[PDB]
Amino acid sequence: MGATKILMDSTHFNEIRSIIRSRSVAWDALARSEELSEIDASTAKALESILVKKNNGKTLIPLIHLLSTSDNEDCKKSVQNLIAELLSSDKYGDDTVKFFQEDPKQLEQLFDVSLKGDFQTVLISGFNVVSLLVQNGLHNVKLVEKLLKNNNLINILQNIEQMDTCYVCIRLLQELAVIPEYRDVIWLHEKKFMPTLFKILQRATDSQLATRIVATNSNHLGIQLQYHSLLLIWLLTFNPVFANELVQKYLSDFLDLLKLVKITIKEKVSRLCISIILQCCSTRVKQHKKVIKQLLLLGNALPTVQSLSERKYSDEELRQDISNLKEILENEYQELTSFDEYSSELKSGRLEWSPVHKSEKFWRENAVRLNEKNYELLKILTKLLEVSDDPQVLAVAAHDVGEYVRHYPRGKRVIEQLGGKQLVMNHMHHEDQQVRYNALLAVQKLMVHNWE
Repeated sequence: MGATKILMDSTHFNEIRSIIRSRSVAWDALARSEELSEIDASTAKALESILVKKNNGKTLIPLIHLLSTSDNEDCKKSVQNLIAELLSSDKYGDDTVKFFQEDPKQLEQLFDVSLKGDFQTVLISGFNVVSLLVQNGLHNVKLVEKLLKNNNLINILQNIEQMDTCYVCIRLLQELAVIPEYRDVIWLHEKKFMPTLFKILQRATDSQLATRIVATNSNHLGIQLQYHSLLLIWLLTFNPVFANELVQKYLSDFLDLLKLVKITIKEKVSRLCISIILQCCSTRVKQHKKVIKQLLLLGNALPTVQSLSERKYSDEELRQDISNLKEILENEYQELTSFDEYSSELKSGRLEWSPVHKSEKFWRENAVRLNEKNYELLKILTKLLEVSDDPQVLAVAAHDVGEYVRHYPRGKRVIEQLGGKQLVMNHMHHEDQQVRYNALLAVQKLMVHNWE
């Protein structure tokens, strides 16, 4: 119905909250320096009393007075805790936000130091800021426009050796960027802190169950951090422009993103780990059919990506899309027009292993059409073969010679236009293992074919 209650999870984000709630300083004298009021003096000190359960609102007027009075450092976050807890009281409700949201000015005087100053300052500050910003009876957009640019807040999102700060910075963001209004705009402002995520995940390169320094690690924080990070990163992207850009921005950084589940996974990772690449290939945006090529070329996990599929998982919500992934991922590579692409790259003069060609059963299916073509540009590939420096080109020369294994001997005589056996022999003396493995196959082809 009204304002919700969020983030009852953490300890770091929850430790100072208890640090302040559990105790309370007597404000009876705190109106002596006039930090508090003198006429409306029965409420500021009345905190722990009004916290109790007994028999909207009944004090909406005076509070603004001391709100305005609040123009100094320390008590800011104790009162922030007070506001947070009291607004987390259903009996006293939160409908007074519909009165605040006329033109909230309580925020501004709390802002130009919030997101800045000491750590715990911003930590305590952010909660009500966001939890009311989410309320939309009035433009919160300019409010977040102020809240975005800062100096220390960037540090609060930069502390990566210590993970306490960015944690909340981004959990509250997750609860924040749900609505497109703020989603898009804030994305228009943070296009440099992705490295945040990058470390938040790249750490797993070396890991062990009973190691590292964490107490009560991931009951609610340890990898709840990763949960946040990933869920936000994908969540926000649903504007087609977003992923459309980011993909070209950081292809490689999200290339190994596939590795996210290559070895290790836990409960909640499943649905998400690749559910973004889902969006990275969806049929609703530009380059939705253009880049994943290289993803596959450098990945090759595709067989093991399938191998991820069969091992049944408890949840229905993930079998459909995981299947969708492979099916679409097969209906283009097997459809990767072979001689079209082959002759294209050949006439290009620049080449990579291009392992499509070696995967050749469907390519030999019409190799007779290559005999038609008679591959005289392969006579040119001979010229390419005398002198070589690219390992890919050099080795694929042998591979290209060798595919005759599934091809009729009617190619044997056109080969007989070739046949100086010392050529591929001297090449055999080129023993570089990386090529030598299939150089064995090459030099071997002639004689077993004689068997063939």
